[PDB]
Amino acid sequence: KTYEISSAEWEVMNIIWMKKYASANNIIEEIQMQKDWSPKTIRTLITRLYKKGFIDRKKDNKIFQYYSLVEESDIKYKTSKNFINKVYKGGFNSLVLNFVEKEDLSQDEIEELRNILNKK
Amino acid sequence: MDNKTYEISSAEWEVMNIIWMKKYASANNIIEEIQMQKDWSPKTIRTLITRLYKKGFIDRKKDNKIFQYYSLVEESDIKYKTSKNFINKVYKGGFNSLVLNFVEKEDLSQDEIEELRNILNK
Ligand SMILES: [Cl-]
Repeated sequence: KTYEISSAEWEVMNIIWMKKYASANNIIEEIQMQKDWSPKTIRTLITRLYKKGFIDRKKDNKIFQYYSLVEESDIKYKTSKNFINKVYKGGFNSLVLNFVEKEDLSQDEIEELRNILNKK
Repeated sequence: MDNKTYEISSAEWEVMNIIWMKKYASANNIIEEIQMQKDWSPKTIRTLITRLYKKGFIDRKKDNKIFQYYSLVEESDIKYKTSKNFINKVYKGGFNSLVLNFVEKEDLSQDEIEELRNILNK
């Protein structure tokens, strides 16, 4: 639907959804805080996501600024659903049992998650 | 110096979940189980078994004159790690974010909800 998307694309997309509008050079800067990717490798991620229809762009200055054409929450939920079907036999509850049985969740985190369920 | 880290493809997960369910399974046991749900060939399936063996995820003992495959990886550990990477890739690292987006979007009757409450509290 909001179709396939690779690990490195998730990173570009995440920067865009958080910043709302971002230039190439912005994306390169943030990406490069945690990744040793060259500008060309990054610029090619922007190019594909633009071609695939995931993001678009306005020309503020003579400078292109990219923005999402995909709803963040929709593509993340769909992705999570493919993932849960792939790994955990199609059960979200299995995922949570696994996580909880294994992380040493702090009381604040426990409470937050309670607050999340209790919101209907 | 630990062995090379690998990702597991969707079709490798189908194989590994059969291995974990059966504890010990031959190539023929796996082929048959897989074919019940999927139209993949014997060659295809043996290719997945071979890839997982080469990757270190599974090994084999010869009972009778027949290879029997078993996991080298604890199921809950590997699925947790896989979940953590996936949360770090998609959700900025917030498990809370994944749970949130999933409650905002599924239609959950409150008996789905409760077993989650009890996964928390218990
Ligand atoms: Cl699209």
